[PDB]
Amino acid sequence: NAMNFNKLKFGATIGIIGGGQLGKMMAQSAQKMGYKVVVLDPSEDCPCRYVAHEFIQAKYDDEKALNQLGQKCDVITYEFENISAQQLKLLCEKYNIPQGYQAIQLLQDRLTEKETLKSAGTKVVPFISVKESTDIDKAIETLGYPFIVKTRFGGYDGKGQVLINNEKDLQEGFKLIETSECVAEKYLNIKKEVSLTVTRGNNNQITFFPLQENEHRNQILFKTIVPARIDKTAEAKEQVNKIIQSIHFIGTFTVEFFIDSNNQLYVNEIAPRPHNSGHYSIEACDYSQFDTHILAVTGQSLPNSIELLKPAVMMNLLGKDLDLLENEFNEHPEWHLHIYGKSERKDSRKMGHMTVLTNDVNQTEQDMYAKFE
Amino acid sequence: FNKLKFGATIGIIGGGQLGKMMAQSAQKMGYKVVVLDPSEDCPCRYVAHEFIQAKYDDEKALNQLGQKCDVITYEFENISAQQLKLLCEKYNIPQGYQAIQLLQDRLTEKETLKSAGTKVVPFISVKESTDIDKAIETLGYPFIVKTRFGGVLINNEKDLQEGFKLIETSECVAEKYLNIKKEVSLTVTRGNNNQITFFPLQENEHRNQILFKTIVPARIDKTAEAKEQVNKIIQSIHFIGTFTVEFFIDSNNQLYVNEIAPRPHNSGHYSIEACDYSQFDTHILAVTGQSLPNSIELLKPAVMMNLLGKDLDLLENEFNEHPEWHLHIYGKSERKDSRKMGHMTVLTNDVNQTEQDMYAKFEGSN
Ligand SMILES: Nc1ncnc2c1ncn2[C@@H]1O[C@H](COP(=O)(O)OP(=O)(O)O)[C@@H](O)[C@H]1O
Ligand SMILES: Nc1ncnc2c1ncn2[C@@H]1O[C@H](COP(=O)(O)OP(=O)(O)O)[C@@H](O)[C@H]1O
Ligand SMILES: [Mg+2]
Ligand SMILES: [Mg+2]
Repeated sequence: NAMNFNKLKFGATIGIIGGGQLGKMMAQSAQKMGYKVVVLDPSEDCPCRYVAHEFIQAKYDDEKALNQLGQKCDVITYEFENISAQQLKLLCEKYNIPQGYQAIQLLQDRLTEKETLKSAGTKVVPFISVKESTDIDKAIETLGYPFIVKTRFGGYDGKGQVLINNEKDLQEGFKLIETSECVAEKYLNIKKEVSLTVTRGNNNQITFFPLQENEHRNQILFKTIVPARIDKTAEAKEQVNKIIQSIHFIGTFTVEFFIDSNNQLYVNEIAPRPHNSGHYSIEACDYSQFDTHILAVTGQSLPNSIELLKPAVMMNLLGKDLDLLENEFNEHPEWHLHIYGKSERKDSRKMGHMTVLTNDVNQTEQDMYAKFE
Repeated sequence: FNKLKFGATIGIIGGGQLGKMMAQSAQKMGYKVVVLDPSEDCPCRYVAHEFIQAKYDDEKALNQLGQKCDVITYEFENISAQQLKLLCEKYNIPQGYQAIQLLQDRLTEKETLKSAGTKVVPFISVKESTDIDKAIETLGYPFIVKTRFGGVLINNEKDLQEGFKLIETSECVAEKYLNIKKEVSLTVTRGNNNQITFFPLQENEHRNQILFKTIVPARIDKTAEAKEQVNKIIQSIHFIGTFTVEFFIDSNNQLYVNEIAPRPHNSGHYSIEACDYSQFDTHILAVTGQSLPNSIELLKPAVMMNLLGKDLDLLENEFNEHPEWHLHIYGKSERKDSRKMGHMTVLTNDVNQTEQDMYAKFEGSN
């Protein structure tokens, strides 16, 4: 893992593994700054396809295609934790990927993620591994009711989790563990969730975006408010500083946190990428999480601080939100609508987002509650 | 007037940096983009769903663009008035032809600006050799003689011959040479239903006739007067989308309309980082029939510098050290000393200090 790495000048080519909306927004920043973009994704309808100079259609495990990507690019970054750590290690060894493979390897798997966090001395939710039927006996013992079982590999947006309140829930849990190795952790009484988006670049440079406050609905990110209405910035940074001694990050990554009914901070999970809770920074900050991602990865200097120019309330737009709202869009320029361009609408698929700049966050928050039902 | 929803297709005539920045907003907002341009190296090419490579006069390519698109816009004055008129009548082109047509002819520009009641620089037509006489009577020294079509100072007697030489086969328009204290521009967007939204007044400095520096907020208080002029212009000339009016302020503080661009303009690029909406975001809204915001907010003051080829030659090796320059590099492959290759927008809480830093920084390139 190089502390110092290639400084790439405009005109160089950036490779992106993954063409979802995160890749798309990375590629829009990259093209604005004068970098060329090659993007790799299995789907020919991927949102990033028409903001790339070149599109390589292939699966994320496809070694020939990943090598072709490396042959075309001066730096390679990734948009989602999809890829196998083993494939990515091979690629880091042959091409320029300052992000390395450690972040991905370790954060792919919930157990390894939890272990690392505890071992870095961060405040983690008490946790235990459960791959078998009997290991749940240990979880009832070692954590107590309530507690929650999560798949350790597949999970995104609330999927692959079973909340276990009483023993009349164990039935639904066994049904998940019989199909996938899992982890269990205490179910907390959470009053707020926050996250801290960060960028790390050349020669140990680091920058922090404003702390963001996150409400979920059906375990999917629903609403992000910035600045977070609870003061946890300093404690959040302390945890990041611990995390950074144990896992190599370059470019943007995001740490999600829980705060107790008793105002206690725990690290929940880390995304080694730009993150849904950072999208607001496009309109609200003097740099977005994608701008700094490109700066970092191409080995440029990072700004020392990020300014929030105006506070903001960002709403995700799932397919069902479009069903409800799309006919109102045209009368609401203050929604700053982002529509990713995905061709197949589904009720829970993230189809876009909206960012409402506001001087009165609490009011705007009300406005949005009424709007989303 | 077609109100278009995300998933509709927007055609852009011209694929330079202006069309590129339109396409990026369009794609951000979920519109598809088709771009037409004669160069395969055009900067807009790889932010478009489709690319049509053709001259702006190629009637069949234009028809192909029309057939593929739900609305068409132009990024620049690249197409002829009569040809655009035909296109406007067959396809959905909200910007119309009226503004383009008027502007390809300095005398009718001048005369309809005068008809409209705006403060235009006093001018006269110089058709014949005998007319310069009529000019030196009404305007006097100094005045300047410009070609009526397409697109030559006269201080005294000695420049007279050089001017008689242009009037000789090439009909002209003559105008007072003012002593210019400041230049400013007002970028505006006009949408469906008479909605009109103003960007912060911009103060512009040119060097060698190319835009050099734009400062916002303009350091001369002419907002209200500039707005009054735009409101008058809007009565005689049809705009939809973003357009820009450039003004002169003379040494006695008199405001004059200089020229109009019926499209996003170089002096508005700072709005990408400095305002809540950019001039490209509001152009896409206007053109697709969406509501416009009622005001544009300046979130932080900005000094924007153009990056010509000679400025890249000077400065490119220090870009890495200055994230606070917010570099845009258009991606044109052939660098030329005077060609616009990019720009930089410096957000700042002290424009005067930043302006001095920029003068020092750009000094080695002129
Ligand atoms: N231990 C817990 N206690 C209380 N709520 C939790 C806990 N773990 C998860 N949740 C709720 O579920 C949401 C999603 O959990 P997470 O592990 O981040 O899943 P994913 O990776 O799929 O987003 C969290 O934002 C939180 O609101
Ligand atoms: N009356 C005038 N007094 C002084 N300069 C003038 C006058 N009229 C035109 N000019 C010159 O011509 C230029 C305006 O036309 P042009 O450069 O084509 O448009 P733009 O304002 O976009 O640069 C100015 O740079 C100015 O030097
Ligand atoms: Mg989560
Ligand atoms: Mg000028």
